Amino acid sequence: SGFRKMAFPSGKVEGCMVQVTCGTTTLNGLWLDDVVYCPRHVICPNYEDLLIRKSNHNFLVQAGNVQLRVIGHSMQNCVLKLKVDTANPKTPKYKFVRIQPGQTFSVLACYNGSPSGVYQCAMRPNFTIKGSFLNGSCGSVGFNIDYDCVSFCYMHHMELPTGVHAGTDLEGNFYGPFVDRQTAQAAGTDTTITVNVLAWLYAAVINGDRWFLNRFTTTLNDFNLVAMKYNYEPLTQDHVDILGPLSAQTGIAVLDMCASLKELLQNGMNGRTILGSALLEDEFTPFDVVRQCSGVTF
Amino acid sequence: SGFRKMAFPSGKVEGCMVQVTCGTTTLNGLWLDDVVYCPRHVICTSEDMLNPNYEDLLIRKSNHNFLVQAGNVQLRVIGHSMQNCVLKLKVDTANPKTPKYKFVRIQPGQTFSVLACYNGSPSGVYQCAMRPNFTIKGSFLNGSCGSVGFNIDYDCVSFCYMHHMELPTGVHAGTDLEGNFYGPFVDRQTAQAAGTDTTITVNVLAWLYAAVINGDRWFLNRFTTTLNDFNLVAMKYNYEPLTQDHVDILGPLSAQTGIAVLDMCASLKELLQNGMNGRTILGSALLEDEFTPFDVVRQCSG
Ligand SMILES: COC(=O)NC[C@@]1(C(=O)Nc2cncc3ccccc23)CCOc2ccc(Cl)cc21
Ligand SMILES: [Cl-]
Repeated sequence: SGFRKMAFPSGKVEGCMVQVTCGTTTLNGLWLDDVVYCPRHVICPNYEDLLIRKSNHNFLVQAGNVQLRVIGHSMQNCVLKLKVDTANPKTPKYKFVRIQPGQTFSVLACYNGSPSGVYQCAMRPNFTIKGSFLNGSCGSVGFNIDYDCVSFCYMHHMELPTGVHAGTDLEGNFYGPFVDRQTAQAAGTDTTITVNVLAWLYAAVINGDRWFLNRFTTTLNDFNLVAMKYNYEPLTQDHVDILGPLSAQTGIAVLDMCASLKELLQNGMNGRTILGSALLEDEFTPFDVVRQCSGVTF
Repeated sequence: SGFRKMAFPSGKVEGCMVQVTCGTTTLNGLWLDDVVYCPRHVICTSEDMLNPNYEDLLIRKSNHNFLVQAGNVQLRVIGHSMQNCVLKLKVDTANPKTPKYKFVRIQPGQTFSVLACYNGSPSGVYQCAMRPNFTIKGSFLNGSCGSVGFNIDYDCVSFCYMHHMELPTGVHAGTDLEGNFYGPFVDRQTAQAAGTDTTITVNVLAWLYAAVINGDRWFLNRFTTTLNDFNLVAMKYNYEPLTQDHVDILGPLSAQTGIAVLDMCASLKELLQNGMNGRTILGSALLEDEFTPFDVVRQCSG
């Protein structure tokens, strides 16, 4: 029993964190095989003009108490790739994956190439992450683990004026309409990840929290008319299919659980909580719920 | 900016997780130097958990009865001893991944990271607190026994908890790494119940200062309070008494924000009275009590 916001074990990623310094800027890098990946703003904007003026020895790369020698450099979108002479012996099995809004991942927050904390978070529908970052956290990475393969999905680049964060995938493509430049940027209006709230309601049922259940059902269209009114993302037939296993395990049809969600949105919780929370949690996917309520290991 | 429930990076602990099997029971062990630490109930069977005599069950065991697996490698057990509710298996190989470590016993209200494991394999990491009733609100399934709680100060891992059991309310009970249980619990399946739980007041105050540091002041008021009047009010909402030690511990956060501890206490009294009125504090509609004053300073400053 119990339901916590759980992150993946960070060990395979800790063995890849390095410190990258260029001039007066110090941030974090990801050392995989013989390449160090980091935000291109470390050179700071005409990046392939600021970069032309740089030589290999301008980039100081530190892996623990060891200096790595930079033997090459190239830019891919908003990521700088520093070719180093030494392949990382702790390089895990890995892939670079681009995630969709609503998908969750673990973040290993780092300062000076040293990991300080690990937390779980979700890519918001407005493409920002509600992270916990300070100056020097740039280059910190987001990831998932499947069996023994680390899927790198995020690299931190900046904080927006509302305190939320913006970054890229590991190929340097930003999530959202953001640019790596000090300019007037703002996160768009955010919405609640409906499929994730439903998954968390199934996790509550599995944990013996059933007060919100009711005898009612609803249509997908009727539910989306209500959900669009409460700034909730539309629920697609794909989400309904993804929730199938949890529906079969608990005996509560997905549209049966949607009628619970509609009543919670129109009437509130009335002094009651669900899994120790007075708000509807949207940062657990259906897969996160199945993984935690079955104990999958890595 | 931002305030998350943050766990310590688990890598230094992952490299210590092993699988311990004795008979038909399989659970997790912590391999540090040439010793594997695990719950002593790994020697118990079906009609054993009500009233086990661990000294009697252990005297019948030989070193080769304990199967220890580190990854795809079998470790050879060359000795065994019991220290309180922990079994210590001496092995023939020192763990080359042994980090710098200490065994520390924590007090209620202290937080720590848990690396949840099954079959010596880590599955997840989460942050939690030792409740005032000495239980932890963890996320554990059957086979997670032997999973550990820890903190990391610079490069030293402080092991503070080992998981042993789930109580009937879904909460968890365990020991420190010397096998002394936290709370009035025993490693027996006899009828046991967690005492009435309370809110960790010093932690709620620390989290209110974290909200001020991140720019939120909506909950402050022009009032102050005496420590005694605050405690008379706090007890009525099932909050732990706030001691002078707690007031001294909050000193740095009070100095940083310019809000005296007893002024913040007056604001907490008002929140308890009014509720949040559709608002949140740091993305939460409930008062958070699983961040210590030390966690707040670490996450907001470094
Ligand atoms: C050989 O005996 C065991 O292995 N006993 C484990 C056991 C226990 O609580 N295991 C579990 C621990 N944590 C989460 C759990 C989630 C669901 C189910 C079991 C869980 C079994 C039940 O009663 C006792 C009594 C005392 C003690 Cl110290 C341990 C236990
Ligand atoms: Cl302590």
